[PDB]
Amino acid sequence: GFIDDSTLTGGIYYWQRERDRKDVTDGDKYKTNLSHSTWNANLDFQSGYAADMFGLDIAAFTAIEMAENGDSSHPNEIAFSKSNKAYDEDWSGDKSGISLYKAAAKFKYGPVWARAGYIQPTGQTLLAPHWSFMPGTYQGAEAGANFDYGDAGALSFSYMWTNEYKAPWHLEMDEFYQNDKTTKVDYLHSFGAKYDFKNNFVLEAAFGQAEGYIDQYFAKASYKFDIAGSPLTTSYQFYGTRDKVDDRSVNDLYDGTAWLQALTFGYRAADVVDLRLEGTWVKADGQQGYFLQRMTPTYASSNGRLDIWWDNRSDFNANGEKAVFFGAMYDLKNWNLPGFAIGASYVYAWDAKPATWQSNPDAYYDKNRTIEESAYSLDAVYTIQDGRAKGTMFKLHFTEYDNHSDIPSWGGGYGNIFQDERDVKFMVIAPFTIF
Ligand SMILES: CCCCCCCCOCCOCCOCCOCCO
Ligand SMILES: [Mg+2]
Ligand SMILES: [Mg+2]
Ligand SMILES: [Mg+2]
Repeated sequence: GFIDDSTLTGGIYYWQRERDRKDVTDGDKYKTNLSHSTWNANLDFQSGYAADMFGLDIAAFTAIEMAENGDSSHPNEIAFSKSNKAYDEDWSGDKSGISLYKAAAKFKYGPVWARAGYIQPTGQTLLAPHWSFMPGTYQGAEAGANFDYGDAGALSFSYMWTNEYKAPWHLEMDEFYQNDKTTKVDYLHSFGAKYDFKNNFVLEAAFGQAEGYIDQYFAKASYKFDIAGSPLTTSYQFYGTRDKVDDRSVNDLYDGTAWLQALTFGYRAADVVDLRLEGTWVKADGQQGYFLQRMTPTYASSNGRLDIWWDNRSDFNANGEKAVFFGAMYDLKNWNLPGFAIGASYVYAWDAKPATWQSNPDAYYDKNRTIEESAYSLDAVYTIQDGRAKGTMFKLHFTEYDNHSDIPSWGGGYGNIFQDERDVKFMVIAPFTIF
């Protein structure tokens, strides 16, 4: 029951990074952009259900700075921002702290479930937290249902409503606003569904809104089949967004519907190497000039579901842009190094356009330009196989990112693109169980 089925788990985390970026307004100096060493640690209590109907979850984490270079930018998203509320953010520093990231009543009744309080989305909608080591947190509620039809498939759906949020690098919640940071968005809500036909074919879709401002869409089809005894997995994904401000004010983001479509393939070869081939295509006409999967435009103010992630620094999400990604991860078990893996990946993207109009354009703004970007990354991972520290993981990731233009960072009507970088991340993740 509620006591007997309780669990208490957590982890200790270590992160060290060095990233530099080209300033094409001072020669082309690769200047320090991030340089810090930071710890996290968390405790997560999840109760059982009294009478199979009522429970409680409570979880908290701390972040402790260890080193930071004076030229490191802020916030680094592993420590806490010195600005506790997202809409106060002024980019001037980072700090240590303790955050309550889960605190919720949970309910079950037949096929129905619900959660309320300080929560993460967990069902079928398109709301989502940001993830660092730990997730961001919404103030609100979600309810959903699950119906199993045996071999004929299974249906799930849910609805969530929220009026405040905090990213994992913010110690306090803030409300929602339009692009101007002052016109109120009273709530975000979303409804979605999933149908699993139990033949490896699965459909998902969802709709969301930011009150008075943005309508958001999500749809995904996936399928897998065996090729030579091993599954090839495929998916088609659609993300869309439309706004309700088209007067050419600061709050006017998109002309028409903006969207991102994607195709993915995955396959494990010779039972030893995981291969990925993926591509994306974006349309984002209007003042902003890039696609967002979240329903509020300001950095850190909320997040939305996005199943595409290439860990190659850029978002590759500019108006018109096409991108293709290839990744390989090689399991070294047959060299008798079980738990050891090495990888490499590459991206090439073309046809990236800027915003279609600008109110105070800069020297470099050219409505009809197109640009390109590319990147490649290397990866090394080791997970402890047995003993006291079984499952503790060490990871090293290197990216080299190349902007194929001379436009300075964030300039030219390309408001989400920055300049060439080199990035190195080292992390350690050490989970534990108390009971
Ligand atoms: C201009 C709309 C484009 C939508 C693209 C297709 C996305 C497929 O999934 C969307 C599922 O959403 C269902 C719509 O929900 C109701 C919308 O109407 C509500 C008020 O306008
Ligand atoms: Mg295989
Ligand atoms: Mg081999
Ligand atoms: Mg370059």
